[PDB]
Amino acid sequence: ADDESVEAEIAHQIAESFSKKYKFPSRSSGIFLWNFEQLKMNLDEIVREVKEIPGVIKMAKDGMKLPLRCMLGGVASTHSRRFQILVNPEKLGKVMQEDLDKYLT
Repeated sequence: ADDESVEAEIAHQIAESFSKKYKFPSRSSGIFLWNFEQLKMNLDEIVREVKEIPGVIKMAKDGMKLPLRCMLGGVASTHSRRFQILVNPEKLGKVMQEDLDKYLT
């Protein structure tokens, strides 16, 4: 029950912000906007992917608000060549790590 309990909590939070534009560091400079919707991946695939991200399962377990921008950044940088070309991968690694450190303290 708990595993479906955790997945439902993840899926709920992503569904709720599915179109919310988050900021990511541009390959040029500055930022660009991106949302889960632009992945063109179904919600179940996304939820499965973000479980692989450190801390996401634990935070979901505690009913915490999840670091959706970081999670979007992880799935997108793996699966979307569009996002891969738009993004500065070095800076994205730092932003994701900064997001996780903040949410996990």
